[PDB]
Amino acid sequence: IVGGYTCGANTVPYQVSLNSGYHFCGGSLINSQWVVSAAHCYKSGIQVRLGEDNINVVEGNEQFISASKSIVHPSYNSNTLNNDIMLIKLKSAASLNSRVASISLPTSCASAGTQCLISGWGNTKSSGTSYPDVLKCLKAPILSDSSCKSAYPGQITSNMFCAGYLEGGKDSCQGDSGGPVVCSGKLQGIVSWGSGCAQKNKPGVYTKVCNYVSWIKQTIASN
Ligand SMILES: *C(=O)c1ccc(NC(=N)N)cc1
Ligand SMILES: [Ca+2]
Repeated sequence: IVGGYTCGANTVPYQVSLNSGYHFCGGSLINSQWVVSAAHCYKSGIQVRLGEDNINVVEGNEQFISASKSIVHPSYNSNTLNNDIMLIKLKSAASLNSRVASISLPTSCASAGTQCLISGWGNTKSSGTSYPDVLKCLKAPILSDSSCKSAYPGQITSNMFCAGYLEGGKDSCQGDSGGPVVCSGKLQGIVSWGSGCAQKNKPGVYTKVCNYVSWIKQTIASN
């Protein structure tokens, strides 16, 4: 997160850390056994870490559950990042509590101007490298499709939306990818890509979650 604030331990209970010997992407707990993340976070050997604040210290409240399968969306395209969505099945169910909870899927897409919360343990530096220990947060509005497109001509599909600030100085960045964009309580976006981090006129681009509700439900119901 570039330009965000420390969230406060356990205040974003659906936030997960994808780990393979170090934190590499986030995700969101959408139920006791399934996490949604980005298809580009895919790798084998993933341990899902729930209930984390400081990712370098065991402080209590943590649940380390391995991934039992990851399902990249079948039309995910790595050159464009269209369909940049993946579902992870946990090997056992998580203990949901006040520090580990799931986030609702949307029933409709969010409109421009909606304010959302992006969270992640990604880089905090726009020009440079600085990973945080604790979770960072950033409030950011969904931008109009007009503006999203005029910033990334020819690269925005109908499965993406831009959110953030055109001025620069506030955006998601490397290591935030996979994590959530929550709006009025629902999961509307997945941290997917952008040009640089926090650069003016180059907002963050997000997987459009509402277009995937039926796929998720169907996929989960048969796995
Ligand atoms: C994911 O790690 C990721 C997503 C988005 C960006 N760029 C911007 N938000 N500008 C970087 C890395
Ligand atoms: Ca920890």
